[PDB]
Amino acid sequence: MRAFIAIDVSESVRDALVRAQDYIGSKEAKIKFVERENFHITLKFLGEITEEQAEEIKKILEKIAKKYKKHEVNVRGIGVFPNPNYVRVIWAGVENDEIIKKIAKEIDDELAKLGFKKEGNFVAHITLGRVKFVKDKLGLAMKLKELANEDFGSFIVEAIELKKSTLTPKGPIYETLARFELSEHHHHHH
Repeated sequence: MRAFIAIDVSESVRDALVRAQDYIGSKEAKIKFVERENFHITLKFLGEITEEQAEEIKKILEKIAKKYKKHEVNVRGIGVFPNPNYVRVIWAGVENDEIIKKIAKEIDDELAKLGFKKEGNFVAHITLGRVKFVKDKLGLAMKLKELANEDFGSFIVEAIELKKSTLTPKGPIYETLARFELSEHHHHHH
């Protein structure tokens, strides 16, 4: 029941991150990238939850997402950890996401009562993949510098999407729990 609310990343972005990955590849370095429809920006991590609480979180969102507006941010820049010289976890960085920052904290601050952890400092990042083993060093940096400014795109956070994650012996499972779509359903016919 690894619930977690994220922000839909229109193709503009989704495809963006992919463009960078394709250029990277796991030729020399071993990096297990994440699914395309899994690059959703984690707004607020909840983790384990009860079928009874699952409803609580929703209520809060219905209010918070109602007290906030839809700002226009941009996704650019990528950071590594623990440090460049030694990259172990690849993650992207979002531009001025103040609005998304004050919100992430507000959503948690409340969850603290329902029995959740409080995240003092919020950081909007998106893990692309973890590094297992690599032989070519230069490549790592040579790229980090290229994809360091490579613009991915921008968008506006209007509606919110709540997905769930559950790891199993057969593989990682992903199921939706809550979806707040501002615009009426059947917006565009695919």
